Amino acid sequence: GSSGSSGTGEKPYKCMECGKAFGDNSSCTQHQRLHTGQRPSGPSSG
Ligand SMILES: [Zn+2]
Repeated sequence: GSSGSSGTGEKPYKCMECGKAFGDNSSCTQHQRLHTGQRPSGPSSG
């Protein structure tokens, strides 16, 4: 499963923003941090 991540329900265990499984919450909660930032897709070629 690489593409096509959607459905009906909530997954407070694994991050949905990107989709990455963690081992310990400690690291899980932290991950969100990076997400907090703008996290812009990216500029156009050039
Ligand atoms: Zn994420």
